[PDB]
Amino acid sequence: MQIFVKTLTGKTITLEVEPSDTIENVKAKIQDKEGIPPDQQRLIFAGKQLEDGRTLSDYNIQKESTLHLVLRL
Amino acid sequence: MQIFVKTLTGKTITLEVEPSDTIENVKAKIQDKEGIPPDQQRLIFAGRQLEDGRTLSDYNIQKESTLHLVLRLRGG
Amino acid sequence: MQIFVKTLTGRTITLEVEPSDTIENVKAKIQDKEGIPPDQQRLIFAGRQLEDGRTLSDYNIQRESTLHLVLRLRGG
Repeated sequence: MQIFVKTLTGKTITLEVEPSDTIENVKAKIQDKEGIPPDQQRLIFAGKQLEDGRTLSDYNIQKESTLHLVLRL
Repeated sequence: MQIFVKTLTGKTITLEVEPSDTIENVKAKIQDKEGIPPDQQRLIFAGRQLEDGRTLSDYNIQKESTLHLVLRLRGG
Repeated sequence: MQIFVKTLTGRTITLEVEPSDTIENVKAKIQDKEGIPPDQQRLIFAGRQLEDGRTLSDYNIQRESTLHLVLRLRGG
């Protein structure tokens, strides 16, 4: 499924992640496309933070759903 | 070293700790003075959140420094 | 007044500025000593970004305040 991730700076990026894929894998993909280490990423969907050991299905993320990516120290 | 913490109510509380004090350690002092639970205390310094396990030295906090105390709003 | 500028690792530099000093001017001081382009300088404080055309008085910054200097990369 094609997803759209947006950062606080407004930068948008299109990624291809499977519906049954874990957040851990998503972070790795972001590190590939953007170059931002997974341990520096923080995904927030609908105001709810996304944990690593969970699937996109656990957050009911539909197609074309805006995912927010902020900083994580 | 005296620091100034701005509460959510807009109250500037003055605390006395050491540079080697842990972030979460000072939180207890906020509860002893104001009564805000450390678990509800979200401290952010210059746009960057302070890790409870870190110290004031880690963020170069000195006397007269002001701390932004925000609400601990998590993913709901 | 002297202000503290924190990087990321821990290195904190101190620069003296005026109360009505513009952010773009402060960036120029950092570009001189540290040698970092102001266009790539992302100054964050209180959880918000400081605009170049704004003054220190605009954000209500006091003396002896530590700000965080982040890198402003322009990719996608």
